[PDB]
Amino acid sequence: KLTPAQSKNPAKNELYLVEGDSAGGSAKQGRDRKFQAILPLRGKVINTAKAKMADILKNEEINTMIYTIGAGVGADFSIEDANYDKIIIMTDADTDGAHIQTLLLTFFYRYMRPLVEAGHVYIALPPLYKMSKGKGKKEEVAYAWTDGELEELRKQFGKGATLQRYKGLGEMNADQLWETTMNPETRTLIRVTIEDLARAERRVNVLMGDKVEPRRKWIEDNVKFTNIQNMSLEDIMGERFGRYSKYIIQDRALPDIRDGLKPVQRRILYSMNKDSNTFDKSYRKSAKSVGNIMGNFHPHGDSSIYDAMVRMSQNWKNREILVEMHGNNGSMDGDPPAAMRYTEARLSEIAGYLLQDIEKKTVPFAWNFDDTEKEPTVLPAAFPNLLVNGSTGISAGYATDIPPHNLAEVIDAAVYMIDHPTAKIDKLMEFLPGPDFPTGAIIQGRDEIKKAYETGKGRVVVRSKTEIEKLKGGKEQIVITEIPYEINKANLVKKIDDVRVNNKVAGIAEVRDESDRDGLRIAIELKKDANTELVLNYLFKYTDLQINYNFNMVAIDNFTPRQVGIVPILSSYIAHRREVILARSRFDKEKAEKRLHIVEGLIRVISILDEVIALIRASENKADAKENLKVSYDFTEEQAEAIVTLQLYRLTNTDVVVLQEEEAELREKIAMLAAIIGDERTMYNLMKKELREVKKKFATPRLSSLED
Amino acid sequence: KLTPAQSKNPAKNELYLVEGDSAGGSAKQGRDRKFQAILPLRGKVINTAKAKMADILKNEEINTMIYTIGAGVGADFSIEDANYDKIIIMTDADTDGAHIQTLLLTFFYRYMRPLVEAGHVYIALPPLYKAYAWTDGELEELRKLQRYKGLGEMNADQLWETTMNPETRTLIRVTIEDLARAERRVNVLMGDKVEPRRKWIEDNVKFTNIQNMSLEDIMGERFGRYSKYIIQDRALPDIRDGLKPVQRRILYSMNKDSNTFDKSYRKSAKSVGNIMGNFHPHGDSSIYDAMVRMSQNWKNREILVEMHGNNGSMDGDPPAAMRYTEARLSEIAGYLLQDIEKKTVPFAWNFDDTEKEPTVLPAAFPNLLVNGSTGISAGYATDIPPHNLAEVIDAAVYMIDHPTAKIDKLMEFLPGPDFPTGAIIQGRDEIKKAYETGKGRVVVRSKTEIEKLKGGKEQIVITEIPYEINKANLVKKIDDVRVNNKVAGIAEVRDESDRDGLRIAIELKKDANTELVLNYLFKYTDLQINYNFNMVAIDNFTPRQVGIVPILSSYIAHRREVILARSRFDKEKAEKRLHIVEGLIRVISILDEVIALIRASENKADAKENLKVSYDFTEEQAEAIVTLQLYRLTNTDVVVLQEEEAELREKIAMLAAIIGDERTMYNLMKKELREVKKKFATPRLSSLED
DNA sequence: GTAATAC
DNA sequence: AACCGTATTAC
DNA sequence: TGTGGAT
DNA sequence: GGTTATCCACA
Ligand SMILES: Cc1c(N2CC[C@@H]([C@H](C)N)C2)c(F)cc2c(=O)n(N)c(=O)n(C3CC3)c12
Ligand SMILES: Cc1c(N2CC[C@@H]([C@H](C)N)C2)c(F)cc2c(=O)n(N)c(=O)n(C3CC3)c12
Ligand SMILES: [Mg+2]
Ligand SMILES: [Mg+2]
Ligand SMILES: [Mg+2]
Ligand SMILES: [Mg+2]
Repeated sequence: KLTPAQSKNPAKNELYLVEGDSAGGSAKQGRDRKFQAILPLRGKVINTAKAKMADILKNEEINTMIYTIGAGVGADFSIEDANYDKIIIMTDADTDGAHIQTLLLTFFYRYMRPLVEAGHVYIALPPLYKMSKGKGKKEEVAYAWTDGELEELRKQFGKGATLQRYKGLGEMNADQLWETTMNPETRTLIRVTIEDLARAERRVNVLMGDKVEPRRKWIEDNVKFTNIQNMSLEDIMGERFGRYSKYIIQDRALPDIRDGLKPVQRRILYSMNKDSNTFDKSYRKSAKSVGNIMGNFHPHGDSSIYDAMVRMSQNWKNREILVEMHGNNGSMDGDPPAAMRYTEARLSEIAGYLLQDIEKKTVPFAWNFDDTEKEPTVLPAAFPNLLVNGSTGISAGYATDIPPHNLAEVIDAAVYMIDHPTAKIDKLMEFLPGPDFPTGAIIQGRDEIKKAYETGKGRVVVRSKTEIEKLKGGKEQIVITEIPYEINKANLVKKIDDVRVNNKVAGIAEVRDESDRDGLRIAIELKKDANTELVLNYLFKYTDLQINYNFNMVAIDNFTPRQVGIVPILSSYIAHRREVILARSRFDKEKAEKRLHIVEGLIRVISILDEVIALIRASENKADAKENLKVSYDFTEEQAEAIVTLQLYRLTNTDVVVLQEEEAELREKIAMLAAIIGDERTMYNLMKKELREVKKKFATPRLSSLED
Repeated sequence: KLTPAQSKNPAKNELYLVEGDSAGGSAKQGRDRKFQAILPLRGKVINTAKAKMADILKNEEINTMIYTIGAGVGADFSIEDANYDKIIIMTDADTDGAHIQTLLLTFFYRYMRPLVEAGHVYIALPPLYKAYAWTDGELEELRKLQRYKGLGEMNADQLWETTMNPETRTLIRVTIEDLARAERRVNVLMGDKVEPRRKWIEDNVKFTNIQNMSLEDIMGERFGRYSKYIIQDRALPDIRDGLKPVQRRILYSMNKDSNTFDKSYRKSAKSVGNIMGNFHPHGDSSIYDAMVRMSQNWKNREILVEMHGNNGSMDGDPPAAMRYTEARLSEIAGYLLQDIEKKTVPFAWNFDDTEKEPTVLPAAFPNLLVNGSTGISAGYATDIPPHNLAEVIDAAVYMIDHPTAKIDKLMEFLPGPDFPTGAIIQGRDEIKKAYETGKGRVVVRSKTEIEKLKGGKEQIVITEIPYEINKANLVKKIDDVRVNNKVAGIAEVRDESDRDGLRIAIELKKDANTELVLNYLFKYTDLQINYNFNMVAIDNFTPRQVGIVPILSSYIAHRREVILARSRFDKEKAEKRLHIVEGLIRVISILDEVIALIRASENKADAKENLKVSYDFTEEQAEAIVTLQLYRLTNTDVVVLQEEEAELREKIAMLAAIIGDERTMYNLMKKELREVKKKFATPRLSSLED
C-alpha cells in the first residue's frame, strides 16, 4: 500500500497522502525517491469524529498511516519518533478534494495533535490553469493558480494562446506534477498551524461531529448561496468544508424545485437529446451516451453517470421513466444491471416533454467546464416532474425524500392552483389525494399525508397488497402481489423465510418467490390449522411486508435548500412554466416579425421585378446593389440582403397570392403571440391548455390505493 | 454462483449455460423458475484438452458444473444419477460465443461423453434481427431492423419469447455420429499441437424447432468461424498500414472527431464510447488498453496517441482509468490518415450500417516496420520489432527505384530493428535470416557501464534495458540474486531512475569478480534476453509469414494505389469545376437572354431544361447557373474567371500525368516519403553488433 | 512466464 | 479502481 | 440498516 | 464484471 522513500531521514523525508490510486501512480513516477514517499487514499476517508473507535481501528487507511509514520496514535503519541518532517495532503483542487482535506485534518487533529501544533502538516496546491501555445513540436506552456495569475499570463503569450482549466490531478503527467506541486524548489504550500485551540475545537465539532442540527445552522449562517503561506486549522476547515457543503447542496444531492432533476439527471437528459437519442429513433450504446456526458458536461466518474441513467430507466423506481434501456437494467430483486458496455438506451417519449421548447431560448444557460458548450441550468418542464417522479436525497446538513405521484392528479392540482392562487391544502387534496408508488400497494394515513403536504415532513404507512388462496388438503396460502416502494423483493423473501425458519410465528409451511417476467407473486404457504390472520399480522409488524415511508421534501429554490410542501412546489412550477411560455412566445414572435418583414419586401419586389433585375444588373457588386435597392425603392437593409441573395430559379415562382397567404398567417400568429406576452390571463390559459394536453396524452390509473 | 430450479425434476429440469454474468442476469430474470436453472460462465471457459488435469480440477467454472449436474466426472460418470434432461448452452451469436461453445463441447466430449451421446446437450440459437429473424433469408419475408450484437442488448421478456421458452425456442441437438471422426476433430482443433491446427485452418477456412447436428460438424462451423475472425479481424496487423482493426478504429474515430495533435485533449472516455458506439463492438477495456499502448513511448517507436495523465510506466504499474485521462492523435498519426477524405482507400459498412469505416489507412509512412506488432491469434502469432523511420524510408526509396533488390543491399539502409528502449542488439546473421524468412532469433542486451567507487569497490550501472521488459520486476529479480547469494559479490541494488532518466545501480563488494557477476545476471535474469522475430501479417485477407521484401513491396504497392486514387479524386474536383467555369464564362457573353429564359421558365426544373435545350448547357452547368444568387449578375469580369480556367487546366495536366505515367507517380511517392523522413527523423537508440 | 486483444 | 481467470503461440 | 450521487 | 469502503441524513 505504501511506496517508501529510499533512505530513512526523519529530518528531510516527506509523506504524500494522495487522492486516489491513479494520482498516486503519477506521484510515484514524479517523486524524488530519495526522500519522498507516497501513500494513496483509495476513496473518501473515514470521519474519525463520527464513527466508533472500533470501526476506526479496523480501517485500512488509518491503520497504514499510524504505522508508516510510526509514532503511534492518541495520547500515546510521540512526535520524537516520527519518520517524516512533512506530511503533505495532495488532492484535486475540486470540491471533493476540499472534502478529503477536511476529513484527514480532523484525524490529525483528534489523534495526532502534536504534528499539527508543530506545523508538520501541509496542503499542496495544484495549479488551476495551463496556458498554450504553439502546435505539437513547437509548443510552449506555463501554469497559474489565481484568476489574477492567469490574467498576467494572457498578457505574455498573447494570441493565439488556449487555456486548459485543470479539472483535477488526473489530467497531469508526472513531469507536470513534479514541476508544479512536488518540487520543493517550485511548489506552493500551505502550513496548517493552530492559532487558538479553543476556537478550533468548536469549529471541527460543528462541521464533522455526529450532531446534525448545529451543522445545518453553521451552514445557514456562513455559506453564501449568492510560495508557502499559513492558514489556521479553524480558518481552513471553515473554507474547505464550506466549499463542499455549498456544492453538494446546490449541485449534487438535491433536485431543483422546478424540474425535479439533480444536475446529473439534467445533463443525462440534455446530452441525450442534443444527440437526437430520442424515443422515436434507434437505441444507442450506453457507453457512447455516458462518455459524451462525461466529456461535455459532467466531470465525474462514469459509474455515477451510468447508475443515474439506469435508475431513470427502472419502472419500479420511477413512476414515469425518463430513459428507456435495452437489456439487463436490473430488477426488483436488486441484482446488478449490465455494464454500460452491454446496454443500449434512449430518452422515453415523456422525457421529450421535459425538454420541449429548449431550442427556443426559454431557459437560462451557463457555460460548461471546458467553456466550449453551453448547458441549461433548469429544463422547460412541461409536466411537474418533482412530484410525479419524486427524489431522494442525501447532502450535507440536508437530505431529501419525496415520493412519486400520479401524473393526472398532480396536473389536476396545478390546473386548480392556476385559477385559484390562494388555494389551501384541504382543497388541493381533492385533486392530489396522496402518493402513487410505481410498485403499488396500500398507503395508510390521510392525516400524516396532510401534515407532510403542509410542512414537507410526515410519516405514512405502506403495506403490501395481499390475497388468500385456498388449497386442497384444507390448507390456506397467503399471496403477495404488490410490495412497498424501495423494498428489495429478494431480501424481503429471505427475511420472511427467516421468520419461518426461526419459527417466530406458528404456521409457516413454505415461502416461495413465484414472480415471473409478467407479474409479482410471493406465495406464503401455511400449515394444516394455522391461524392465518395471526401470521399475516406478525409479518406486517416484523418484516418489510409493511413499512413506514417518511416524507422529507427538500428542494433547491432560488439557489438554496428549502423544506417545502405541496404549495411552494406547485406554485414554483407554475411560476417557472410562466417564465418559459413567455420566453417561448417572445422568441417565436421575433422570428415571425423578421419573416413577415422579408415577405412584405418580396411582395413589393414582385410588382417591380424587372426594374429590380435591371437595377441589380446595373450595380458594381453586392453592397452597391443593396444601396441602390435602399435608395431607389426604400427597401431596408434586411430586405435588400434577402432580395439580393435569392437564387436565380426563384424568379419563376413569382406568385403573390401565395405570399399574401403567408403574410396573413404571420400577422395572425403575431397577434396571438402578442396577446400572450401582454396579458397574464391569456397566458395562464395557454398554460392550462398545454397541461391538459399532457394529461390526456400520458395519464394512467393509480397503482397505490389510499386509506386512513 | 448458481441459480437453481424451484422443484427437483430430472425429467424436465434444464441447465442453462449462459455466456456472461450480465446475460446470466437477464436469463435469471427471464426464465421459468419452476424447472430452469442458470449457471453464468463468467469469461472464456478453460480448454480441457490443453490444460493439466491439475488445473482442470481447480477450475471455478468446471467444478460448479460437475457439482450442479451431480453425476461425477470422467470415468466415474453415471448418467443415471444426474440432475437435468437438457443441458443448454446459450451464448452471443458472435464469434467469441462460437469459441465458448467450442470449449464447452470439448469438456462434454472429454469428461461426460455419455451425456452428449444421449443427446442431452443443446445449443440455444438466439435471433439475429428485429418481429424477429434468424436467417438473412427470414429477414426478407419479415421485411414484407435492430441487428443484435449479443444477448446483452436483449430485454428479459425478449429472451424468453425467442430462446428460453420450450414452445417458441429454436434449439440444436448435439449428437456424436462417428465416434472416431469425432475424436480427431476435437483433438485437432483443441489440443496442444499447433501445426495440425494451422494445417486444418489452411485446408478448411475459406478466407474468401429442433435440428440435430454432429459433434464433428458443430465444432467445425464453430471453430472455423472464430478462427477466421481472430486471424483476419483481431490479432494480426494489415501488412500495409501495420494496424490491427482496434487500432485503425481508434485512429479513424478520433480523427473523424477532430481530436488532433493541434487541438485540445478530449476525455479518454468520450473517445472510447464513440469508438464502441460507432465502429468496434467490443468491451471498453480492450479499446482503452489499446489506446493507452499507442501512447506509451517505451512500447511504440513512434507514438500515435498523446495522452495526458497516468498512462503507466516502464515499472508496469496500471495506467489511470479512462475517466481520469485525456488524449489526442499525435502529429505523426496525422500522416497515417492523410488524404482519407479523398476516397483513397476502401470503405465498408460498420455493424450498425449507419457509417462507413476504412479497412486500411492511407499510411504516408510505413507503420508496420516502424512501430512493429505483437501478436497472438489461432494457429498463428506475430512478433515484429520496431524500426527507425529514417532507415525504413531509405530502404523503401531504394526499392521503389530498384524493385528487385536483395536483402543484403537493403540492409545497407535498414541494418536492423531500433527499439524505443534502446539497448544493444547482437546478431547480424539472425537479423539477415529474419529479414529473409520472417523468422529469426537475435539477442538484446542492456547498456552497461562500470563506475568505480570509494574503497576499491566497483558499481555496475544500467542505463537502457531490453524491449518489453518490466523495469520493476527486473530490479526485483536482480535483488533476489543478491538475497539468495546465487552468484557472489552483490552489495546492494538500487533503482535510481527519475522522471527524466533510467538508472539502476548494482553496488558490488570489495574485490568481487565484476565480470563474473555481470555474466551471471545476463544469463539468469532479463538483464539480457532473446528476442524472436516471427513476422506474420495479413496480405489479401489471409495470414502470411513474410520478411523485409514482401513487406516493403506491399507498402509500395499500397502507396501506388493511394496516390493514384487521391490523384483521380482531385482531378475530378478540378474538372467538375472547370466545366462550371466554362459555363459561367459563356453565360456572361449572353447574360441578358439567360435571365430572360429563366424568367420565362415555369420553375427550377423547367429552367434547367430550357438552358440545356436553347443553349447546349449540361445539367451540371444548368444547375450551377440556376442556383446563382442575384448579386452575381453584377459581375461581368470574364478575365478573373479565365485566370481560374488556366490554373485548373495546369492542375489537371499534372494530375493526369501521375495517373498515366508510372515513373511520374513513383517520383511523387519518393518526394513525399523524403518529406516525411525530413520531418520526423530521429537517431538510432539501439546499437548493433554481431 | 510473457506478450495483447478478447471474454 | 485493484484484484481476479481464462483463450491463443511461441521461446 | 439503506437509500443515491460522489470518491 | 462482481466485490470491496467510505461520505452524508434520517428513520
Ligand atoms: C470476469 C473477469 C475476470 N474474472 C475473475 C475470475 C474469473 C472467473 C474464474 N471466471 C473471471 C478477471 F479476472 C478480469 C476481467 C477483465 O479484465 N475485464 N475487462 C472483463 O470484462 N471481465 C469479464 C469477463 C468479461 C473480467
Ligand atoms: C476504491 C473503491 C473501493 N474500496 C475498497 C476498499 C476501500 C478502501 C477504503 N480504500 C476502497 C470500493 F469498495 C468501491 C469503489 C467504486 O465502486 N467506484 N466506482 C470507484 O471508483 N472506487 C474508487 C474510490 C474511487 C471504489
Ligand atoms: Mg477529483
Ligand atoms: Mg414492517
Ligand atoms: Mg459478445
Ligand atoms: Mg536472460
